[PDB]
Amino acid sequence: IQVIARAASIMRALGSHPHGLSLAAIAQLVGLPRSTVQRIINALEEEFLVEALGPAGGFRLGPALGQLINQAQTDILSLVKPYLRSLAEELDESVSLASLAGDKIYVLDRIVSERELRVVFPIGINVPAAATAAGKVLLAALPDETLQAALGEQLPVLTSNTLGRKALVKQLSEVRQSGVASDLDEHIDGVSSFATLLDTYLGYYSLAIVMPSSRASKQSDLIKKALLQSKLNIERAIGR
Amino acid sequence: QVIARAASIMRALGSHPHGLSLAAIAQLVGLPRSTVQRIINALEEEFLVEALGPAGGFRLGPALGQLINQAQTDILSLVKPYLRSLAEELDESVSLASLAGDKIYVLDRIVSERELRVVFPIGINVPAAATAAGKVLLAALPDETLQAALGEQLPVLTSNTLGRKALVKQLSEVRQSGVASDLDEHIDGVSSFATLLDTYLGYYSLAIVMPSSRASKQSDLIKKALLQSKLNIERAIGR
Amino acid sequence: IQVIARAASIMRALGSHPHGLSLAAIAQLVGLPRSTVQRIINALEEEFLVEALGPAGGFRLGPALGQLINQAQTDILSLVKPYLRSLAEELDESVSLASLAGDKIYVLDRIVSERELRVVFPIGINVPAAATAAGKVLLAALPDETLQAALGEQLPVLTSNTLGRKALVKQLSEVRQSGVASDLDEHIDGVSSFATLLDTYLGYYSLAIVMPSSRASKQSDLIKKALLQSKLNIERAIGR
Amino acid sequence: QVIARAASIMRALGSHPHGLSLAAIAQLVGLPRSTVQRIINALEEEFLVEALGPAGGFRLGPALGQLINQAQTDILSLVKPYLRSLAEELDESVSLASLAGDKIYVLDRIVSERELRVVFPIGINVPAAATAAGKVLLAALPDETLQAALGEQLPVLTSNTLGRKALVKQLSEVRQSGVASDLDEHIDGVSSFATLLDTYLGYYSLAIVMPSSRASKQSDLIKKALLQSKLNIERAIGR
DNA sequence: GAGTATCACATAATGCTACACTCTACCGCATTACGATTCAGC
DNA sequence: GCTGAATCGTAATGCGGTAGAGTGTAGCATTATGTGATACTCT
Ligand SMILES: [Os+3]
Ligand SMILES: [Os+3]
Repeated sequence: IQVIARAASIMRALGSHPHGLSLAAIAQLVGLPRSTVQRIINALEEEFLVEALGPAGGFRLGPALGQLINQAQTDILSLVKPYLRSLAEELDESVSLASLAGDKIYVLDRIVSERELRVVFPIGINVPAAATAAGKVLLAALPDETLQAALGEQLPVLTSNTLGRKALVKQLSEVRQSGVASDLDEHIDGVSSFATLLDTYLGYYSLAIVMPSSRASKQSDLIKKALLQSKLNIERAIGR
Repeated sequence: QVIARAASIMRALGSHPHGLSLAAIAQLVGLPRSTVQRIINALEEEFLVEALGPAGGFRLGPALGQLINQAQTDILSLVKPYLRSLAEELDESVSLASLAGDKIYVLDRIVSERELRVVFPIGINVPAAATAAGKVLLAALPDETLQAALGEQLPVLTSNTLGRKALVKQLSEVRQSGVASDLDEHIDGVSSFATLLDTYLGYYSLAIVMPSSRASKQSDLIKKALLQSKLNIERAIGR
Repeated sequence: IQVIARAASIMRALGSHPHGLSLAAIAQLVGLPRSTVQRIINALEEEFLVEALGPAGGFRLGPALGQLINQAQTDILSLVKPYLRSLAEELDESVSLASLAGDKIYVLDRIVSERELRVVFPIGINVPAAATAAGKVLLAALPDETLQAALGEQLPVLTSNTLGRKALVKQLSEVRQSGVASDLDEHIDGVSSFATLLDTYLGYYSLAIVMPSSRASKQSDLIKKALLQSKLNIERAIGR
Repeated sequence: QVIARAASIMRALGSHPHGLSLAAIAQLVGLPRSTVQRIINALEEEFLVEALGPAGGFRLGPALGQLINQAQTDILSLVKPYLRSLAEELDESVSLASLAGDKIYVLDRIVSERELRVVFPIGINVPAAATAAGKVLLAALPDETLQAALGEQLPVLTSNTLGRKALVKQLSEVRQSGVASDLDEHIDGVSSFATLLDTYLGYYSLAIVMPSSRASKQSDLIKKALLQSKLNIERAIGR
């Protein structure tokens, strides 16, 4: 139950240097004496959780891993839902997770709060990226290269607060300094949303709080710090 | 040496993807509930397993998946783009799969955004003797090894599944044409086509999996698409 | 624990004759002697679960009921989800509940099966009624009057199997004889769906199985009988 | 006389909409767990309560709601259409509410299909001293009873909520104009407007509840709509 | 530098056995609610 | 007639103790379990 923390640390090491590692290098990446690494590695190899890289110095990750993946340990739906319910429970504001498809984010899933003053929206609906905060965050994450493939010629305006390409980018340069994006009625009148980026081993996703700008004025600091905490949790559990 | 235990536990969980309880797990492996308990926690500490809600539940953890994008952050880190383009073109569900025993180890997939889609999880294991990717992966194998990989009555996952001789037959055809087909042999209603990827990194199979309603309609343009993709790829990693 | 079944039966009686009932009439609607009804009614009145209709003969339902409704015993979402999970668990085919809005049904909620060959669709999306089975069922439920307000002039075709107004109605006259509607690719190629009507105290809703026509050919009888059973269950628990 | 128990249980559940356990319930009422148990089942038999999933849970049952569409299948069975039309016209969330004590008993509602909507469950109880429907319902009340309905420091659910004199003031205005308004007095951000429904079936209030972003924009056209609806209705049930 | 075998020590894994917690079940005892009556006002 | 209300001797019925089939968790001896300096092997 405590030699395991060790073997795990080793797993991680081998995932950090997939090309192959000798037990020396392992002994360095973790403050565990050579011999210990020896024995542990042996056990792991025995259970096929690790492979020998030939007579040459090395031990890569084993097939057992793949042998084990089951009924989708890879579906950010069943993988993130827990944390969504968590956040939405903590704030009582509807939340959402969505991917990025060029210029439109895909509402992968959401949770609606049962407040008297609520904000409801579909799931599976393709919506404009530059328009929402989730979008914005998903957008900063992109390269200057693929950026323009999204911001194409002219942005389809949706209100009187929606932004143009000469102000959008302005914002964007900041969501790489703080990491949290914000849309104030820049999609729907009276509706604000606060998002942040989820850098998973599966990819990049958008996690946002969707709310009535009314309450949005009052609660800000707390909500941002929240989304950020949720970010660090999920990131620790499933990031890369 | 306790590791052995932890792992027997792992496997146990894996074999029942829907989830087990300390009780059930401890009955499946010959261990005491308290021991199981300590081990499960010892693993949940590392996201090697997951608690399954307030009611009784335990399943495998995320770390398990995380350590596979890392496992080979090579072939994935370069084939990913090609899979993207090819996934946008045909707009179907693309699958990069390697071979492990009589079943194919799916390294990566991209699901079509279409209404009627077809999914098969990352890693998901399906007998290579019934999926295109599988046939392809078998083709590129020593006439000596490929017989050993079939030392038992082949899987018969469906009705149109193949026999022994029947299989040995196509096994060459696919070597020649370079591609392989699957019509209602893995799952009644599904068809999948695949082409090899002779690379320096090994023998991988690039396949496309789709329903049958859209299969008969256009089988060729698919095969060609796949072949061009294969070419472009092997102009960067071939050997 | 068994005088309660009785008091309940009485509640029901009073809900069947909201204008007011004397204990005689109650004694008839349920095979329980006059005196018993006397006492029980008394207790109920005492807890405000029933009202006296004045010196004149009568006892209506009490305010306590309203005093009790809580956090929405009225939201077919949290009210039907159990039965959805039930059905989808039983068949492994994606299922759905949707309301009727004129000529478009509103996908209120669904459950997706994790089968290799799956059928996925949004939630909140407005889709054509005459096109889907859920629709069809929701449509039979309407009056010849409001019917035309839905079937307006010409139906927006979606494939080569979609029906026209001179064949639709043909079908419709039958979904009032069996109660279960069927759409075979009449919306999306390769996709069939089997629906039935849910006549709740909240209204009419559509409960359907959405599946790949492939499997749909094989499994039919069993699925229909299933949907029908689910129908009777939900109906017993929440119908009117 | 066991009924008393069952009902104390009911109330208990009601007071905690999120759900209780036999344990918790039995602690809230002075009853033994086993007794609670038997009673809970005795009610679940009648959908008067609901099991709340495999983990520990019990909440109120559907029958409770069912017995309200029946409770008064009159005013609902005739006002429903009007509420439909009026709900489609303004495209907002309409509310038919009656009065019970210092709070309004919502008989029916129809939620706007708009993105930013406002819901308040059927029956939901909110102090009439802060919602339009409430003000309206108070207006049509004996100058003798309406004082008794306010025998304590009025609810102060928000910031812009009203005082005693302050309230007694509007209480007449609404009698006159026939309508009543609510600006951030029930819930910061919400506004609601209401008109009475002097009927032979009693005094009901027809209201419309919406955010403030859309309130200031168009307050009048609303009031007028409501008034015409009221008229049409009371041309079929008025007195 | 790879990876491997050895062995004396006490650390660091074990699995008892008890807990807090769901909802459920049994099952004798006297407390409860039952229902043919009689009474009271319309 | 009907409303609904009040007695009152009977045993039936609703009680509530105390035990069970499940979750996951906590403490804590005892002794097996794994540990790591130092010395061995073969590019
Ligand atoms: Os498996
Ligand atoms: Os309440």
